[PDB]
Amino acid sequence: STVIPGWFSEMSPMWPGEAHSLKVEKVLFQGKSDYQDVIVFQSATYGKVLVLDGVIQLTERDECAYQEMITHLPLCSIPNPKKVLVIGGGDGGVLREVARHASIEQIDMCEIDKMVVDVSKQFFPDVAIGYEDPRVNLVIGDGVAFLKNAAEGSYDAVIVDSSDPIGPAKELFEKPFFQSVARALRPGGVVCTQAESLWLHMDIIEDIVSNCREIFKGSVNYAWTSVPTYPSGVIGFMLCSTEGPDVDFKHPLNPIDESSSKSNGPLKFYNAEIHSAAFCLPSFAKKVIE
Amino acid sequence: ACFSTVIPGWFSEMSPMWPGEAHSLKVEKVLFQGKSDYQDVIVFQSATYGKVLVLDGVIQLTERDECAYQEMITHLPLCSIPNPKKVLVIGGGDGGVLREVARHASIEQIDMCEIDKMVVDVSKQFFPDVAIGYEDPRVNLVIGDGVAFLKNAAEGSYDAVIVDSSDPIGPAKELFEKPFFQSVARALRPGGVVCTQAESLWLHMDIIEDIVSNCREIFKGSVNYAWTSVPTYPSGVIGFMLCSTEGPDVDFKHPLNPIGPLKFYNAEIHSAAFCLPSFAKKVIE
Amino acid sequence: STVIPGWFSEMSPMWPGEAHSLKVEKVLFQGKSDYQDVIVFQSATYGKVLVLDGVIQLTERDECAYQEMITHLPLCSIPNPKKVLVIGGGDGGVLREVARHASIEQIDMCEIDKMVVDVSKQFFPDVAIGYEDPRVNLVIGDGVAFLKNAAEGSYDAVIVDSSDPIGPAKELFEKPFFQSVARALRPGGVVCTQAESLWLHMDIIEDIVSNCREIFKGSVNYAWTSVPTYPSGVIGFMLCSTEGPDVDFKHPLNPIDESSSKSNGPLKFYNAEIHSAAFCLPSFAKKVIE
Amino acid sequence: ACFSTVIPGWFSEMSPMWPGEAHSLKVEKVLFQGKSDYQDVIVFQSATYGKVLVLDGVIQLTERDECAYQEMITHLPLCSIPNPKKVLVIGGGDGGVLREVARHASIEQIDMCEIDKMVVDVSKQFFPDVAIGYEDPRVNLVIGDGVAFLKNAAEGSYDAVIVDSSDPIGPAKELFEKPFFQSVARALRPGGVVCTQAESLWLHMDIIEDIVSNCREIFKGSVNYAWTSVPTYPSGVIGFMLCSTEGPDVDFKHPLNPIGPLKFYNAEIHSAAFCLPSFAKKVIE
Repeated sequence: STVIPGWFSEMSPMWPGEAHSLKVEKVLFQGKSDYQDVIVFQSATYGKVLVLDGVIQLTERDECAYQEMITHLPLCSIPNPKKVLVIGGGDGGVLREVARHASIEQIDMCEIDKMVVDVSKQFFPDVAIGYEDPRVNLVIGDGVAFLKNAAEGSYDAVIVDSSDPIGPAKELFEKPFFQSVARALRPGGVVCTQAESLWLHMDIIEDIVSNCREIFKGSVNYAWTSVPTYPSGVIGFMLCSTEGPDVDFKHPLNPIDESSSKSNGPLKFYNAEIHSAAFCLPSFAKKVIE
Repeated sequence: ACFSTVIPGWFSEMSPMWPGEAHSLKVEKVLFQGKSDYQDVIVFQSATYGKVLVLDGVIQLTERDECAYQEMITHLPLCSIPNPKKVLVIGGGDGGVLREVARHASIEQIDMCEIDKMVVDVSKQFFPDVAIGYEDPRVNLVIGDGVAFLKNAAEGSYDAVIVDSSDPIGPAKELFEKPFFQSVARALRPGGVVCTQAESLWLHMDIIEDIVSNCREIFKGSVNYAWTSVPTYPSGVIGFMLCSTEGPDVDFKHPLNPIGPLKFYNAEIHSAAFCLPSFAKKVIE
Repeated sequence: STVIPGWFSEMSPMWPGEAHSLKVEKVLFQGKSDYQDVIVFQSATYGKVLVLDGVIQLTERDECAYQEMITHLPLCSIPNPKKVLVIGGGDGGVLREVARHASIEQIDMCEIDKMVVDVSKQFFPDVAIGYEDPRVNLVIGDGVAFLKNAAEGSYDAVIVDSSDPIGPAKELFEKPFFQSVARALRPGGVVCTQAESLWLHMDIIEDIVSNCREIFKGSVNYAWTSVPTYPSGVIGFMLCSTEGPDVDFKHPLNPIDESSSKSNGPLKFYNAEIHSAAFCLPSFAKKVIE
Repeated sequence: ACFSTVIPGWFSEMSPMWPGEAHSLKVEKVLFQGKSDYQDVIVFQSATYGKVLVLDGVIQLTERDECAYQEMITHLPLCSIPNPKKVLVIGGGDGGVLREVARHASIEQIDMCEIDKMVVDVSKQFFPDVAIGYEDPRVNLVIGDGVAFLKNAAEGSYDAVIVDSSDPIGPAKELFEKPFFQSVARALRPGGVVCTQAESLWLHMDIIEDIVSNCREIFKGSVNYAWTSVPTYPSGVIGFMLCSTEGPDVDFKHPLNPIGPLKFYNAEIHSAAFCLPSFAKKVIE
């Protein structure tokens, strides 16, 4: 066969037999750091694209879906979060999403790979803005260690913007991590972590539900969302709360209506209907995840 | 063999309808590759998705996710109206819509209007799996111009019309314009409903706006828009327009006539489809 | 971090703290197979690059050096070779280099990755030709085992166009693999293997040399040659013969000249003098490697 | 500055003297930076390559591989002629070449002409295992202009001149032109030898062709060429022009006067450096 040139194709064994492609406009930077083969390129129709170890880490055109999601789903499910921990901010947009919340005192943007943080701040504009927030506390270092040596009940929310459980990052999906997460969460605190796709990782996702269930006394839930530039297009999330005040993940307490940010910036892919709808899972998975 | 693509031995769906991006599947074996008086037809064997159906290069369906679109396009509307009996389907498919429409044991006559006689063969022959949709009694198959049969047909004789059409890549743009949505308004009974495939919020919020607009002028009852996840469709989602004629008030947002078992559709899911995202919810005010 | 964008930088733990880079002109093919990461891009001043698992495999500008040296250092060293075997598709250029030898009756390459044989041959001209020669039999699929199914003493030479000893190819440097080459070769048969750089892997090179000093009982020799696009600027080779007629890798019995392949093009890098010069090692390595 | 970098926090060596490519080293810490009356003197600590000396954004030397260039450039000449007594070195900011020359007992005096005291200093404060070379009894260090030093030199008063320059791009371009060579010629005793840094075969087969042309015009004895492996120089290799004036024969391909021991250069390597690749052997037969 003959392959038409000019295209970038996302391929993984984690999603075999299929691939999402993007016409590359211009190469902006590729390098294998100590942790990952990083890449930043200008696509044809999706703008700038960040790729880590092969997997499209994010896209400008639809970053709002993941960012607003992984962030606001848990942040709007609890009253006035003040101290929030962010692990894996491979861009700073998730961080930007946080700044929308006025009650936020400080965020511990804990990222480990500096090639990324650097390459993100340069090429990505509205993305590099996050790190700039005053309340932000950036720290280049390991994440699992950061959470072990973490004070007890100091955080209001834990957001794991991790990648996939392929190599040493598999910890962030195992029980030793979830227990390390809960330790840092105060009673009633919440954690949100991406949990792969329903069309491709039932088994994996299922283990994650069992794990979170055997660690959180609160209400562990799985909500999914739409994001085109992701594998299959339906990446999910785990929402868990610790023993303490009840947390209704299905009905945000302080949902960002739109004006609840007004002069800050317009919400692109989030509102009160999406937050609840997000949870409605398909039958085939509904029975399993329960 | 494999000629057009951006990956060896793999099929890549690309078109000016979603340029700059493409979705690809590992071709196990190309089963059928022919041409009708309408378009190019291909049925390649998937290594991880099952049987595949491609029309003019656009993946129409695969075995792995034929449940989503199908349990979406037929039940969203068919679960709304109470006790539907007369249903009109316009489109090819692999018999899936039928597999699902026939689930509504309430219906009586199921007129299906597939114009491309070749899409029928391939579905019937190559997809014996859901091709049973045809082999059902309640079903009345018709090979001819969709816009035809409809236009030239009794009035108020239908409870629902499902436009399982293809994307507006040309001649089918007619199924997105006012004259068609009028032929549907007549053909439907009072309080009757329409459910048509309506682009992707991620890719055509503008075309989707022209559709919402057109429909909004023709239907004085209830007009709605719903989107569902379908991995094999560009952007990962596909939209639907839900409209009701003059008469009894319909609430598409909530299933009034609820129901192997279903795989994607379920009360909750049904209401989800009507929770468009912000940037999208804006325009489609 | 005001990095000039538009450059591909070759990186690997195999060479910490250093990197080759090329101002990319345009992307031609960038995806991933079952075995490795792949890239084919139009560089600004080196024509076309080909990368496997993030490691520059070849440049049309300087691919002559490697392909010409890896092929002729062994062949020219032996008279009238008839049946030779090559492992590691790469691109076919090496395959093309073997073709220059008129006495060859059959050539066989074993690229365990059809994507490479496909994408490469497809985007490269004077490279695909290798697969073109009538004497070739492209046996796609693991070659370490290929020799296992090979008849004893059925080859005059074995050329291991492998990659860095990091991927699964790390086995291609182990004693068991070499024992099969020895038994697959006729008595007096020669082997030539990509053997890293003296500037970066002296320790490793000693173990590789040790292993051939055991498996192969003929003459053992470490040759090296300038190769711009490989890390450190140079590359090594192991020339080994099995017990039988003696083989002097240092003084070629019949080096290529030009008229020997008039219609194949003149030789761009190889010549008798550069052949002998290849076996002259710098002092620091000389002492160690003896 | 941190402009010429294709990797944040790293030093990227880019220049029109070899466009389209670039050598980069991970920077552990910057040790010195200044703008002398001549050029930029960058000096940092490379994560795993030792202290690197950088001038006008071009790698001048790295502790890890100084031995190659230094050993070859110095012993190529000094080992082709018998009993060298007086030797001149131009632009040897580092001391490494000096150290190398001083290894030749027969030498009674080593002349040095560096046009920038700053470098000799930066080198003295940061490169011990080389700058040591400045402190030899026979070394006559001079700070001034080399083409002038040669122009003022007494006729036939040198056994060997070492021309350690940069690139024929700026003011140092005059060192690759006939005027300067003739000057170097007048200065050499009869049968004397000069060794000039003559770029990469992979990058300048044209610039290297003009040089071979001038030297072949000015010199009547011998005018050869040698290339050696130096990882940190563009293309991983760099060349040398070896010339000998009218007088005793001089065979550079075979060191007539063969030599802490040297870590690179040896007799075999010495002759090996004259075996050029075919594509190169053509342009400069």
